[PDB]
Amino acid sequence: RGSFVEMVDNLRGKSGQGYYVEMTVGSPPQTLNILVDTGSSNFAVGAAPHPFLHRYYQRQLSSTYRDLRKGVYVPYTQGKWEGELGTDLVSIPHGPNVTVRANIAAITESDKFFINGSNWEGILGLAYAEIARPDDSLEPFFDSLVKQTHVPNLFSLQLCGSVGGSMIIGGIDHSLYTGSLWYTPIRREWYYEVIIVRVEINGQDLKMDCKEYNYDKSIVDSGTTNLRLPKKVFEAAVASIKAASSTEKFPDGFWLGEQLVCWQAGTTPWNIFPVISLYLMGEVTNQSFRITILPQQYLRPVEDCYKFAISQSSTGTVMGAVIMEGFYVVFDRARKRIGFAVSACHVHDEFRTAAVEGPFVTLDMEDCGYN
Ligand SMILES: C[C@]1(c2cc(NC(=O)c3ccc(C#N)cn3)ccc2F)N=C(N)O[C@@H](C(F)(F)F)[C@@H]1F
Ligand code: NA
Ligand code: NA
Repeated sequence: RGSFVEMVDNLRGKSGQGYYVEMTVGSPPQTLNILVDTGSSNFAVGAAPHPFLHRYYQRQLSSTYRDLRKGVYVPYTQGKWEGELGTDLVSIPHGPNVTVRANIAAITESDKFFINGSNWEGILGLAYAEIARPDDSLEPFFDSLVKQTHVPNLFSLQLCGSVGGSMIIGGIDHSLYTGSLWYTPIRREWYYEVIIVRVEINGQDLKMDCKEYNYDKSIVDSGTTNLRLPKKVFEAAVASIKAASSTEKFPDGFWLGEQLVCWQAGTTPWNIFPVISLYLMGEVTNQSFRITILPQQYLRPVEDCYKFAISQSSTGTVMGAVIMEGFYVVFDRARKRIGFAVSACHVHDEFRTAAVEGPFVTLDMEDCGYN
C-alpha cells in the first residue's frame, strides 16, 4: 500500500497517440503494447496482420486460449472493429505479480481504429460491464483481476504530457502527486461518470445551469485526447477564452480545431491564456472542490504549432488526456469515487501550475446531473 516502485514509469506514448502499457497474453506469453482506456470496457487486441501493427495476438500459439465461439462487431463515430471472443491468461509485466483468465476480443477486421505509425496493438478498456460489448455479461479485464486475485479494487493513472507515466494497479503511489487528493463520487458504474458543478474561465463563472455541464454525462477518459464540452458549454467557454486572450488574434477555424496556430520557437505567450477551473461534486453534502488546468494542457504541440484541444461534444463532457495530464487520478472503484491530486510530473511554468483545492460550498449539486 502507498509504494509500488515496480509500476512507476510503466506507460509510454507518442504525443496524440495515447498511453499504453506492456501486457502479455497466452502461454507462452506474447508481449503486446496496449492502450490504457478508462472510457471503454473491452480488452480488444489486434489478432491478424493488419499492416499498421508491430505485433498481434496469435491464438494458435497459446495452449491456454479458450474460444467462446461468439463474434463481436463494434462501431464508433469513425471506425469500427469486429472480432472473435474467447479467454486466455493475461499478465502485466510492470504491474502486479499475478496472472488472470480474462476475456479477450481478438480483432479480425478494423477500420480507422489502429493508428499508422503508433506503437500499440490493442486497447485495455478499464470501465464497467454496463458498456462492454456485446453486452454486460462480458466481464471486463479489471473485474476479472479483482475477482481472481487479491489485488485491491482500484487503480490510478499519472499521464505525463515522447509521453510516459504510471498506471498503479491496486494502489496509489505517493511520489506521483503533491498536496492532497480530493474525491468526486462516481455517479453510476458504466463509464467513470462524475458531476461538474461549476466552470470558471480565469475565475469568471460561465454561469450556466449546471445541468448544462453534464448534458448528457461527464466522464473521465484516458482514451480521448481533448477536453470535450457539450456544445452549449463549449460555445460559452471559447467565447470567454477568446475574450481573455484577444490581446492577440488567431484565425477563427483555430477555435474549432480546423487549423493549427504557430509561433516561432519558444515565443508562445502562455500568460495571455487563462486557466480553466472545473468544480466537481465533493464527497460531502453541499461541498465541492476544484481542479484548475493550464493553457499548457489545452494547447497541444503538433510536431511551435499547437492545436486547440477543447472541442464541442454531443456525448457530454469528456475529461481526456488534456485534463488528466495535470493530475494524478485515482479510480477508487471500491469506494465508487475518483480522486484528483496535482501530478508530480505535469507541464507548467514559472507563473502558474495546475491546482486541486477545496472545500467550497456549492448548493443544489444534485440538480447538475442529467437524467
Ligand atoms: C475504444 C475507444 C477508442 C479510443 C481510442 N483512443 C486513441 O486512439 C487515443 C489517442 C490519443 C490519446 C491521448 N492522449 C488517447 N487515446 C482509439 C480508438 C477507440 F475506439 N475509447 C474511447 N475512450 O473513446 C472512443 C472513441 F475513440 F471512439 F471516441 C472509443 F470507444
Ligand atoms: Na479479490
Ligand atoms: Na505525495
